[PDB]
Amino acid sequence: VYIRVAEVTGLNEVPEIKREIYDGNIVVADIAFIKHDKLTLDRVLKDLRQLAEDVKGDIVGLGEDYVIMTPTGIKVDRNKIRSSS
Amino acid sequence: VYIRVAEVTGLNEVPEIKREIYDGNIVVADIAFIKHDKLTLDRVLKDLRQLAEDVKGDIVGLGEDYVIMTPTGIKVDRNKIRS
Repeated sequence: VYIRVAEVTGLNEVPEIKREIYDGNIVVADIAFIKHDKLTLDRVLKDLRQLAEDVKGDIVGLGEDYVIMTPTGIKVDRNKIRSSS
Repeated sequence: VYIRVAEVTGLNEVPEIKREIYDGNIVVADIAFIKHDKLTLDRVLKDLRQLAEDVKGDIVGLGEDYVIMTPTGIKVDRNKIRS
């Protein structure tokens, strides 16, 4: 397993993200660039959500600008680590 | 293996980050809180870099606000997926 970072600027990064997930790797995708091209953003996120369903993987937003995508059998624990105090 | 996000406000989240890494889990740490308090940042980073070395995991910046930390056996491929 490795983690790879994607700089998502349009629909042309989706096929390589799919390939990494199918390879059992984790992708953290930067969507900052297309946050204001909502049509393009919606299509990408539709594709990446369908991918997660197709592989029984997970997909979780990370702040405003990133999405974390995991392959089969790797989940995101949604309870954050916070101050012990 | 799972991934867990950490909200790193100070020195008090480092013990739990270490526990997750030792356990074989991945941590994505949001360091935006302490990014501009460079002494605190260097203390936290020294601790997390030492942990990465110790377990032969990895640690790499994700843009400005985040650090991705990986356990033994898991690397971060620094070549990005780009157009």
